[PDB]
Amino acid sequence: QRYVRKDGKCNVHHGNVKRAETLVFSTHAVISMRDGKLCLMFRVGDLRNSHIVRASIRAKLIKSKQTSEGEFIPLNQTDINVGYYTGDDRLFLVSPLIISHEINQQSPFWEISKAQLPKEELEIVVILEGMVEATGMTCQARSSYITSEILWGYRFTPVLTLEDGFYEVDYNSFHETYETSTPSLSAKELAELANRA
Amino acid sequence: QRYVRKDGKCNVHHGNVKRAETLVFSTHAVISMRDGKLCLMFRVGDLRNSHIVRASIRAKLIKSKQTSEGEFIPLNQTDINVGYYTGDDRLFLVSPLIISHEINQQSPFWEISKAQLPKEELEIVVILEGMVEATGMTCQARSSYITSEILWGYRFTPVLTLEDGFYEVDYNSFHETYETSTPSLSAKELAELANRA
Amino acid sequence: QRYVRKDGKCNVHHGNVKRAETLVFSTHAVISMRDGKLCLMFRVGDLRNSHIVRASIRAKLIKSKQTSEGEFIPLNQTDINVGYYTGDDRLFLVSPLIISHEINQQSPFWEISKAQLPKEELEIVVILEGMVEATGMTCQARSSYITSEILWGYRFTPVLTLEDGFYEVDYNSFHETYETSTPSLSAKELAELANRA
Amino acid sequence: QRYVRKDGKCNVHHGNVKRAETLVFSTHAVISMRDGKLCLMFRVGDLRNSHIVRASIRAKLIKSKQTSEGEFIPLNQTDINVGYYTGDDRLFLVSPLIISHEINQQSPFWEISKAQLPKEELEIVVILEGMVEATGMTCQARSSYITSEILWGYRFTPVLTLEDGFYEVDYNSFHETYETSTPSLSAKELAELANRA
Ligand SMILES: [Mg+2]
Repeated sequence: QRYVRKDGKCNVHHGNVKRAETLVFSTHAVISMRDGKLCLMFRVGDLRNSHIVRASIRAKLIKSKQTSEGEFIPLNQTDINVGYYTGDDRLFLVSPLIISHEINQQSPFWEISKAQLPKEELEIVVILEGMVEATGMTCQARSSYITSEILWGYRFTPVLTLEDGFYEVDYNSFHETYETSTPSLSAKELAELANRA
Repeated sequence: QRYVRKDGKCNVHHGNVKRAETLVFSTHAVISMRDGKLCLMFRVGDLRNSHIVRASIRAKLIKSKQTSEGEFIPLNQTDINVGYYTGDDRLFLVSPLIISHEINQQSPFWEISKAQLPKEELEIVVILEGMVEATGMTCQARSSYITSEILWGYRFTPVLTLEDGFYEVDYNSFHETYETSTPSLSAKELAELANRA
Repeated sequence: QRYVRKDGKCNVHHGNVKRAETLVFSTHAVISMRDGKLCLMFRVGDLRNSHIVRASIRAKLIKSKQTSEGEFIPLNQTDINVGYYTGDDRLFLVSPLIISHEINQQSPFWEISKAQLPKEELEIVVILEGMVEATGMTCQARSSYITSEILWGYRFTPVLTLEDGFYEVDYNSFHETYETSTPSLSAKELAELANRA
Repeated sequence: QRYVRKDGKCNVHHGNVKRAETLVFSTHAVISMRDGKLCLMFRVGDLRNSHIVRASIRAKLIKSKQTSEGEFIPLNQTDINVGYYTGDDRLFLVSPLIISHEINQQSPFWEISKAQLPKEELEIVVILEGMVEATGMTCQARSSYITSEILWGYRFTPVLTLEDGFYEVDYNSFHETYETSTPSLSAKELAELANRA
């Protein structure tokens, strides 16, 4: 049962679809484990009634900082890895996608535990760029996740199923998350413990 | 006998050319050895009566997976390497090109043998992006290869020859493949065996 | 107090705003320490009355050189790293940003000390590229810093504060710098000394 | 004496300027030493009466090959490194630039000596892409160097001088080359010999 037909069209139905511009980014982001790595995740959706093409996702952490020399930098900006090194930030965006940032040694979240998170003053800006297919007109969409909108120990509720030849997207579940057993340690300490043996 | 003239034009004739939109991607993909590496290959063609410019190729594996923590991800998407790291995904596309994905340790096909392949539930989406030369208008074309459309132990029939000052493309051979002696081991086991001595 | 609203708009006020085209690049660049690394920095601003989108920054060192084989290359051009490897050269440009080039072993400034700098015959060209949001029309802006416009031992005066729900930009401070305690050694010798113990 | 003014304009005069479209690529390419590395070089020029913006250069080697398994690939295409890894392929193109490909272990020219070169059946396609500044209209220009158009032991004659506040480009020298003392060994053997001691 193919997703993409030989003629370039998709066997996808967008069901239970709400203002279009509220189905671009999930209201919340989540942190939980995937294949042994702690990941920060958010969901992104296509434009309704118009497919987005040449799509790419980027993310910036905005967070005040002070250098060791004492320079205060208000709302310092730094790039959050969501696939730039591998080309995974170039999206094939038909049905909604969970974008995943692996919290590793290069992530600004490396040292942040479940207990520490709500004490942080931070904001993740997410930026989706691309082009309207039918128009060749460029577009950008943006949103953000402040500290309280990042849910530790949660995954996204899946939205995609296969029904009678159509891959069905239930947009009623676009924004929904559920709790799952998750460590409360920071990624750094989780790794250190795995490395012991 | 040059392919590209000093004036920027090409000495190429597009022969035996069929609906234009059926000569963008080969109907099938193939797996066989090239210079000691197992490769997954598909063929791509230019637009007829209009040269494509700023051309680039990308490929995504669509395949359901479950994380070790038990999260089911329907039709999980991951990028397949077709030249991003070297710039080889930026095409000079006049006569048809065989795009090659080397099956190495980072390839999602690394552990898949000839016997295992038909048991896999997967789909490779291929995406060609660029711009119509005469119009400066952007374009995208897409297709896909499901499991049964990937032929293990085959190469593409060449289409290009030199005839009286013209490089001749025989589009009668665009889609044709032929069988060739190929190992049935997975790339992983082929490598392990080469590494022994 | 969020910078970016869920609706994609920003809580930023551009205050005390002067010809728009004089608030694109700081008149001067500076060199000083950040978290133990010597950095060359310059400030960039958005377009007034029109937000710039898909923004990116690049920088070129223009400087005559002679190869060891004796070839003189007038105004040889080489790229200066301002984020290409990490994606940090892709800007989210609303309030003004300090662009930072870390002076490391790959920087053309690696061996240049405070005393040597004014003896150098060089020019840093800075190039901001992007697209006007409301128009989808592309744009480029350029400027440069000759030797005397690079200030060793200085930082930029911050411009951003939080006032009554708005992040306030004081463009009166866009161009201003202040002196700060800074080593006069070249980055190379600073590193060598840190490496001793 | 600055090249780029604070207002973004350049202090460059394009002198002794011929059909515009013949001053895009040098008729020939050259091979000679630069700072101990053997380099393949060609010259590129801006469009006359219209500055090119967002400019980038790429290069492809076209050369038939046979795999060790016996597959013949007519006019196989592979990317030639002219700055992709560092961003040096993104040009600031006002006065003509010498594009340099370092012949290292990853270059398809690594094993080719002065005596071997004329025996090779090959063609380097060069592709300049960008946008007309005044129009925001995209453009591409292409040319190529066959075997006999690659001159071993030559450099380009410089074109740029400083005269009364203007950097002067002498387009009479755009295409001219001169002979210089150069090793005749392949880059590979040159390196091996340097490595001995
Ligand atoms: Mg890149």
